Amino acid sequence: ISDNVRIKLYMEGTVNNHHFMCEAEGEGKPYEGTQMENIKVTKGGPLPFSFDILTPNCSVAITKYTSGIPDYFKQSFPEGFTWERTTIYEDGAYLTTQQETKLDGNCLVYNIKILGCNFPPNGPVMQKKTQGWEPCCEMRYTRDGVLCGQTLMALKCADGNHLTCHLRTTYRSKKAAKALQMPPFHFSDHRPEIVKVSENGTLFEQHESSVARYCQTCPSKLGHN
Amino acid sequence: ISDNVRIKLYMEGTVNNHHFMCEAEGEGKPYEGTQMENIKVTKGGPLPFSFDILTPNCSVAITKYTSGIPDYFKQSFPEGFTWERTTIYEDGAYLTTQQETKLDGNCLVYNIKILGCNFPPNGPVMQKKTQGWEPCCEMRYTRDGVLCGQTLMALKCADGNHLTCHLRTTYRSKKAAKALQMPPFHFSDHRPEIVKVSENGTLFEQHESSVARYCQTCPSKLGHN
Amino acid sequence: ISDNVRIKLYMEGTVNNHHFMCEAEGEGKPYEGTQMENIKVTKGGPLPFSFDILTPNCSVAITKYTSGIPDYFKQSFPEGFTWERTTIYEDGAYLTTQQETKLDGNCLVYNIKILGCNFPPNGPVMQKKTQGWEPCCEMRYTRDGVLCGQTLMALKCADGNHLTCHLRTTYRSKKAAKALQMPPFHFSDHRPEIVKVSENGTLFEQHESSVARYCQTCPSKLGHN
Amino acid sequence: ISDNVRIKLYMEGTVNNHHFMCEAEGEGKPYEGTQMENIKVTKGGPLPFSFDILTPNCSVAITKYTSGIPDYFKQSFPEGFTWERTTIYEDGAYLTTQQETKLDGNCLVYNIKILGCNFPPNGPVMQKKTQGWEPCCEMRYTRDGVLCGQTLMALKCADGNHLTCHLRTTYRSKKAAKALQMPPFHFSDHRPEIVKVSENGTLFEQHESSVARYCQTCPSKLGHN
Amino acid sequence: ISDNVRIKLYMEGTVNNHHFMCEAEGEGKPYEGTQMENIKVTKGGPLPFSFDILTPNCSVAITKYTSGIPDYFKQSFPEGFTWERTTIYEDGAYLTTQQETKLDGNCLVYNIKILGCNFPPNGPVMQKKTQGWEPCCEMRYTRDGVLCGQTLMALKCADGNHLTCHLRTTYRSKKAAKALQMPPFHFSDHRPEIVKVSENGTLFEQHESSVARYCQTCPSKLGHN
Amino acid sequence: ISDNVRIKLYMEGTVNNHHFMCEAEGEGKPYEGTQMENIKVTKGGPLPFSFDILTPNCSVAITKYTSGIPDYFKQSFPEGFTWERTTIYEDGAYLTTQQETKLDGNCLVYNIKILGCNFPPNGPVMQKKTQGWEPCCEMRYTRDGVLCGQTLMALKCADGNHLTCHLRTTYRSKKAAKALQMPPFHFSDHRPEIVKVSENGTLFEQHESSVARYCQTCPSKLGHN
Amino acid sequence: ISDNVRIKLYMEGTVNNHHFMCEAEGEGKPYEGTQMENIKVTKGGPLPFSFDILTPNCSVAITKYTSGIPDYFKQSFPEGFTWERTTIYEDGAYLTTQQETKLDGNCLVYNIKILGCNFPPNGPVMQKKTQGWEPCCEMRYTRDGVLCGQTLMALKCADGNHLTCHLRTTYRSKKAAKALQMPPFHFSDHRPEIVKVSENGTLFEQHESSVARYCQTCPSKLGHN
Amino acid sequence: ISDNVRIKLYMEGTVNNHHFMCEAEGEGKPYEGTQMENIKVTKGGPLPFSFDILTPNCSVAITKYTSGIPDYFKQSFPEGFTWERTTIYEDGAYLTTQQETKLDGNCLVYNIKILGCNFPPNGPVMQKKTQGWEPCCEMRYTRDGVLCGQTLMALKCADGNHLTCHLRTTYRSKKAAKALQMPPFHFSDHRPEIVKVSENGTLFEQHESSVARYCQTCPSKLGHN
Repeated sequence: ISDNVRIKLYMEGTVNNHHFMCEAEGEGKPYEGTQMENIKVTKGGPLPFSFDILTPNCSVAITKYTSGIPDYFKQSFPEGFTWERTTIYEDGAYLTTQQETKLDGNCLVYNIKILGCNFPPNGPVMQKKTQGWEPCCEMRYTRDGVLCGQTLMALKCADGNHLTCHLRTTYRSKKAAKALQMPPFHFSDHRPEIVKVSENGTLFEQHESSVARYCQTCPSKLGHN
Repeated sequence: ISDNVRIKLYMEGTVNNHHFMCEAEGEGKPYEGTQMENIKVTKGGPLPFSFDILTPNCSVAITKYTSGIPDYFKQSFPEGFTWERTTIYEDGAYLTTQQETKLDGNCLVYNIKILGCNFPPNGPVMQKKTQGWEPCCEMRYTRDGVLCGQTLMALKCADGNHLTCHLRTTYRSKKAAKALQMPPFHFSDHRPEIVKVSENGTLFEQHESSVARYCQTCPSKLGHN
Repeated sequence: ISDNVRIKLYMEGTVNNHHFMCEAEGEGKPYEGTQMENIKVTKGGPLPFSFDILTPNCSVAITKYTSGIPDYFKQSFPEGFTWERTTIYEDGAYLTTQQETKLDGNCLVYNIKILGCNFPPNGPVMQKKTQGWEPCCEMRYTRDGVLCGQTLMALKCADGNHLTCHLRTTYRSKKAAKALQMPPFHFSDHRPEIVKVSENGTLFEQHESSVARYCQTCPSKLGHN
Repeated sequence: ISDNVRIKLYMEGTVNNHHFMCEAEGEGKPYEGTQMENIKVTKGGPLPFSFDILTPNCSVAITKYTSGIPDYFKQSFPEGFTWERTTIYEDGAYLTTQQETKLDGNCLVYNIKILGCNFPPNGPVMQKKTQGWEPCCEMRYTRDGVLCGQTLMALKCADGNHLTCHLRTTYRSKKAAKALQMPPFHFSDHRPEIVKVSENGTLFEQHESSVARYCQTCPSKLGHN
Repeated sequence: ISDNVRIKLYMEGTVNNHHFMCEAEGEGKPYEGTQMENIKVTKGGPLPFSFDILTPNCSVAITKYTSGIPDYFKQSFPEGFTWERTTIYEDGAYLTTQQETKLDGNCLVYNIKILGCNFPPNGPVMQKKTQGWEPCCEMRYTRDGVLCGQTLMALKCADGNHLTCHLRTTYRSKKAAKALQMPPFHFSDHRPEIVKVSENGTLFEQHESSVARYCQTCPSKLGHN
Repeated sequence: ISDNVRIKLYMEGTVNNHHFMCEAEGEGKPYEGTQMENIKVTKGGPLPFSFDILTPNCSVAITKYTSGIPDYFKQSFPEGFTWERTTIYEDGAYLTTQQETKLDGNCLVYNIKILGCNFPPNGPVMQKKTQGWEPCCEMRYTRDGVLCGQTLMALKCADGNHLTCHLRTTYRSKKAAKALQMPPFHFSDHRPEIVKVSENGTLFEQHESSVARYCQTCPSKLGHN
Repeated sequence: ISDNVRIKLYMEGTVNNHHFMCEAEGEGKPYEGTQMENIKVTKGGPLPFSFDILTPNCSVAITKYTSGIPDYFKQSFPEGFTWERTTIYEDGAYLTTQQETKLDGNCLVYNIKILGCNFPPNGPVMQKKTQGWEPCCEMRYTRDGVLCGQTLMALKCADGNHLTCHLRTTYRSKKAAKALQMPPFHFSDHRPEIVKVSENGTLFEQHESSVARYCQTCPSKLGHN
Repeated sequence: ISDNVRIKLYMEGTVNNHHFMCEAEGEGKPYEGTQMENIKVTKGGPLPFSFDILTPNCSVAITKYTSGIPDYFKQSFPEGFTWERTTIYEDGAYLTTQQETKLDGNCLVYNIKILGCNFPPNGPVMQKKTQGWEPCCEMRYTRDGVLCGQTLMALKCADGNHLTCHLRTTYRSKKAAKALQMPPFHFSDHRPEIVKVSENGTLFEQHESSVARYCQTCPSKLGHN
C-alpha cells in the first residue's frame, strides 16, 4: 500500500428501527497512522441520534505499526480484508458491524453494514448529549487463525460524565494465515475526533490517529514485550 | 387477525463474513400459538454453520396469550410491528437482528436482516455439532412505551453439553401506545423444533409453539400473579 | 430429608463498601417446595440499600421436584452441598455469593458470604425504590460433573419500571457425582416474596415457593421433554 | 506518603468452593510507581488453580502520576481508601474483590476479601496452564464523586493463546470530598509480573510498575489531552 | 460601597417539584464590574437539572457603570435593594425569582427565593445537555419610579444549538426616590461563566463581568446617546 | 377520597416584594365539585394588592368528573399529588405557584408557595380595583406522563372592562404512571367567587364549583368526544 | 341575515415563505351555528404543511347565540365587519390573519390575508403530522368599543400528544358602536372538523358548529352570569 | 455585493384594519453598515398610527460584520434571501412581516408585506405619541440550517416612558446549505433614526447603522467568544 491514499466509504444501517445511509471521501497516510474523512449522511439525516456511535465504524489499514510488530492489515493487500464487531454499551444498547475493505490502486474502499438496537430513548445517544470519544487503547491478539481486538471506549457527556462501551472485533485477512506473519499480543491507540459539523448536522469532518505498539511505560522484569 | 394464516418470510444476513439469504413459506394458528415454516436457504447454502442459530429469527404474532394478558402483537394489526434483538452466546458470539412484520390479508410477511460475528470456528455452531434448542421461557415487560423481552436459551450439543445464550429484544408496535392495552409483566414459553432437513441441507421444516402466561406453579402469599 | 424442616441462616457481606450481617430462622416443606424465613439484619442495619438484593441469597433443597426429574439437592444429604453465584444487574452492579448448606438433624443450616460492588447510588437499589421480585424461571443443566443454573430476574420499581439482572449459578454436591443421579435439562420456577417488614426495616418475613419441572405448555413434536 | 514504603497484605477468599488465605510483605516507591511483594499462600496451598487470578488483587497508591494529573489515591492519606471490583472472564468465570487500604506508619496495609465462581474445571485457570498477565491499560474516570476504572486484561496460555477478562472497579476515598481534587479522564498502565515461584508453589515474588498518563501517542487536533 | 467586597449568598427553591438550597461565598470589585462565587448546593444536590438555570440568579451592585450613567444599585446603599424576575424559556418553562440585597460591612448579602415550573423532562435543562450561557445584553429603563430590565439569553447545547429565554426584571431600591438620580435608557452586558465544577456536581466556581453603557458601535445622527 | 371532606390550607408568598402568609379551613364535596374555604391572611395583611390574584391558588381534587373521564386527581390518593403553575397577566405581571396536596383521613391539606412580580403599581390588581373572576374553562391533556392544563381567565373591573391572564399548569401525581388511568383531552369549568370579606380585608369566604367534561354544545360529525 | 346562507371565500397567504391561495364554496345556518365549506388550494398546493393551520381562518356570523346574549356579528349587517388575529403556537410559530366579511344577498363573502412565520421544519405542522383540532372555548369581551376574543386550541397528533396555541382576536363591526347592543362577557364553543380530503390533498370538506353561551355547568352563588 | 449600493423598496400592509402602501429610494455602504432611505407613504397616508412601527421593516445585507464572523446575508448574493418576523408589543399588539430581498446589479430591492393587529386605540402607537426607537441589540444564531434572530426593542414614550416589544425573526438564504458558511452565535447592534418628516407626514428620511460582533466589553475566562 502507498504512503498516501484516498478513502471512499459507503455505509448503510438501521439503529432502533431508523434506517440511514452515509458516504464519505477522505485521505490518509497508512504508515504514519493519520487520516481524515468528510462523512455525509446521505439518507435519514439529520439522524435522531448522536453521530458519535457511527464514528468508530468509519479504517485499520491506516496505523503506524511500530516495534517490528507484524502489520496484519497492510500484509493483507492486495487481497484485502473484512472485519466484524459488536459494541456493547453500558446502558444496554448493542451495535453490530460488518465491514469490507478493498485497495483499488491508491484508494481504500470501505463498505459498511450496521445494525443497532435497544438504545434507551432517554439515554445520552438518543438524546444527543454526547460530545465525542476519549482516545482509546485496543488490545490485539491472534486466535484460531484470525486477529482479534477488544477495546473499552468512553463517550463524553455534556454533564461531565462518560458513557462507556466494549468493542469486540474479529479482523479477517483475505490472505491465508499460511501466507501471513501473525503478530504477537500488542496494543493500538486510537484517537477519533470530529473537527467540524455542517449542513444541519449531516456533514462531519472526522480525523483520526492510530499507533500500534507494546507497553512502553512499564518495563518488564522478565524481558517480555 | 384470523384463526388461520399463511406465513411468508424473507431473510438476508452475514455471519462470520458469510453472506446468505433465506425465504420461507408456512402457516399457523395465531390464537393457538402453533405454527410451521418450510425455510429454504436460497443463497449461500448449505450454510457453513448450524441452521440452529437462525431458527429463533424466523413469529411473535402467533402465540396463545392466556390468562387475560393483553396481546401486544395481535393488537398492533393492521399496522403491524417491528422488533430488534441481539443474542449473546456464552462463547463470545453475537448475532443482531432487525425484523419487520406486516399482515397482508391472512398472510403474515416477515422481512429479516441479520449480522453475526465472532463465532468460534471450532465451536459447536460453526462445526455444526449443535442439535436443536431446548424449550425456553421469555420474560416480557414494558419500558419507555414499548415491549421488552429477555430470554436465556440453550443449544443442545453432540457432546452432551448445552451452549447457552442471552436474547435481548425490543418489540415496537406501529400503533401509538395510547391505542394499545399494555401488558403487565409476564412470560412466554417457546418451543422451536426442526423436524425435517432436506434438499442437501437447505430446506428446513420448522415447527414452533408459543404460550404467554403467568407463573402457574408457584402460589402467592400476597395474591399476586 | 423430612417433610418439614427448620431453617437457620447466617449471612455476612459487604456491598458498595457497606458491611452487614444477617441471621434468620425459618421452616419449610422440602417436597412441597414452600418455605418461610424471618430474616434479621444483625449488623449494619437499616441497610443503605434495598433488602431485595439479599432475598434471592437466603434455599434450593426446598423445591417440589416433578416429572421424575432427579433432585440433585435432596440426593446430596446428609453430606449436603454448596453453591456459588454471581448476579449481574443491567445498571452495572455485580453481586457474588458463596453458600454452604448442611443438614444438622432436622434443621437446614445456611452459611452465606456476599460481596457486591458498583451499585449506582442513584439507582433503585441504593435509593430503596424497589418493591420485590417478579416470579422467575431458572434454567438448570449439568456441566462437567456439577449442576448449573441461569436465570433472568426482574425487580419491581416504585416508578413502575423493572430492573433486570442475570444470575449465573453453579451448584456443588458434597457427595461425589458418582453417587448421584444427574438430572436432564429442566426448569425451576421461584417466587420469593417479602410479606412483612418490621423493626424499622431490619426484620423481614420472607416466603418462597419453588417447583422443578419441564416445559408443560408447549407439546413437543419430536417426543422430547 | 513517603517516597519509600513497605507493604503488608492479608487476603482471604473462596474460589470454586476452595477456601484460602494469603499474606504478603513488600516494598514500593509510591511516586516512581514501582513495587514488589512476596506473597505466601498461608492456608489452602498449593492452590488448586493458577495464582494468576489472584495477582491483580494484591496496590494503586503506588503509581507514577504524570502530566499533573490529580492523584486520587495519594490525596486520600492519611484516611486511606477502599476499592471494589468484579472481573469477568470470557469463559464464564467471575471474581469479585473488596479491598481496604490503610497506611500504618510507613507501611501500606491491605485487607482483601475475594469470592470467585464458575471457573471451568478444564479451563486454563483451574488446570494451572496460564503463564502470567500481559501488561494492561486501565481507563479511569469520575462518576458520582468517586473514581471508576475499567480494564481489559489477557492471560497468556501455553498454546500461545490468551484468555481475556474485563475488570470493573470503583475506588472509594475515605477522605472528605472537599479535600479532594478529582482527576479528568485518563489512563493507567500496569505490568504485574511473577518473577519467581517457590516453596512448592506457595510463595510468589511479584513485581509491578504502574504509570498514570493521558494518550501520548496520538496527538489531538482539538487541543485536548 | 467599598472598592472590594465579599459576597455571601443564601438560596432556596423548587423547580419541577424538586426542592433545593444553595449557599455561596465570593468576592468582587463593584466599580470594575468583576466578581466570583463558589456556589454549593447544600440540599437537594446533585440537582436533577442543569445548574445553568440557577447561574443568572446568583449580583447587580457589581457592574462597571460607564459614560456617566447613574448607578441605581450603588446609589441604593446603605438601604440596599431587592429585585424580582421571571424568565420565560422557549420550550414552555418558567422560572420566577425574588431577591434581597443588603450590604453588611464589606459584604454583599443575597437572599434568593426561586420557583420554576413546566420544564420539559427531555428538554436540554432537565437532560443536562446545556453548556453554559452565551454573554448577553440587558436593556434597562425606568418605569413607575423603579428600574426595569429585559434580556434575551441563550443556553449553549451539546448539539450546537441554543435554547433561548426572556428575562423580565424589576429592580426596587429601598432608598427614598427623592434621594436617587434615575438613569436614562441604557444597556448592561453580562458574562456569567462556570469555570469549575466539583464535589459530584454540587460546587460551582462561577465568575461574571458586567458593564453598563450606551450603544457605542452605532453613532447617532441626531446627537442622542 | 370521601364524599365530604375538610380542607386545611397553608400559603406563603411574595408579590412585588410584599411578603404574606395565609391559612384556611374549609369543606367540600369532591364528587359534586363544590367547596368553600374561609381564607385568613395571617401575615402581611391587609394586602397591598387585590386578593383576587390569590383566589385560584387556594383545589383540583374537588371536581365533578363527568362522562366517564378518568379523574387524575382522585386516582392519586392516598399518595397525593403536587402541581406547579405560572399565570401570565396581559399587563406584564407574572405569578408562579408550587403546591403540594395530601389527604389525611378526610382532610385535604394544601401547602402553597407563591412568587409574583412586575405587577404595575397603577394596574387594577395593585389598585385593588378588580371585582372577582369570570368563570373559566380549562383545557386538560396529558404530556410526558403527567397532566397539563392551560386556561385563559379574566378579572372583572367596575367599568365593565376585563384584565386577562394565561395559566400554564403541570399536575404531578405521586403515583406511578402505570398505576393510573390517563385521561383523554377534556375541559374543566371553574367558578371561584368571594362571597364575604371581613376583618379589615384579611378574611375571605371563598366558594368554588368545578366540572370536568367534553364539549357538549357542538356535536361531532366524526364521532369524536 | 337569513337562516340559510351561501358562503364564498377567497384566501391568500405566505407561511414560512411558501405562497398559496385558496377559494371555498359552502353554506351555513347562521342561527343554528352550523356550516360546511369545500376549501380548494388553488395555488401552491399540495401545501408543504398541514392544512390544519388554515382551518380556523375559513366564519363568526354563523354561531348559535344563546341566552339572550347580544350578537355583535349579526347586528353588523348589512354593513358587515372585519376581524384580525394572531395565533401563537407553543413551538414558536406565529400566524397573523386579516379578514373582511360582507353579506351580498344571502351569501357571506370572506376575503382573507395570512402571514405565518417561524414554524419549525421538524414540527408536526411542517411535517404534516397533525390530525385536526380538538373543540375549543373562546372567551369574548368588549374593549374600547370593539369585541375581543381569546382562545387556547390544541392540534391532535398520532402519539396522542397535542400541540397548543393561543388566538388573540379583535372583531370590528362596520357599524358605529353607537348603533350596536354590546355584549357582556361570554363564551363561544367551536368545533371545526375536516371530514374529507381529496384531489391530491388540495380539496378539503370542512364543517363547524359554534355556540355562544355563558358558563352553564357551575351555578353562581353571587348571582353572576 | 458592491461597497456602495442603491435601495428600492415596496411595502404593502394592513394594521388594525387600515390598509397602506409605501415605496422608498435609498442608498448604503454594505460593508460599513450605514444606510439611508427616503420612505414615502403612497397610499393610505398620512397613516392613522405612528410610522415608528414600520421603521424596522424597511435591510440586513447592510451591516458591518466584524471579527471574521460569517455574513449570512452577503453570502446569499447573487441568489438573495427572504426573512419573516413577528413583533410582539407589551400592550398586546402583534405585527407580522414577510420580506424578499434581491440584488439587481448594485441595487437592493425589497418587497415587504405586513399584517398588524390588536394595537390599543388609545395606546401610544395608534395615538402617534411615540418618539422613535432606542438603539437595539439582536441575538443571532443558527437553527435547522437557517439563521434566527431575536431582539427586544424600546419605543420612546410620552411621559418619559418606553413601550417595549420582542422581535422573532427567521432569515432564509436562497443558497443551498452546501454553499454557505454558517455563523456562530453573535450579536448585531442596530440604530434606526428618522431624521426628517415632510410632505404632510408622509415622507420619512430614515437612517440606520448596523454592526455584527461578539461581546467585547466582558472578557471570557474560558476563551470563548
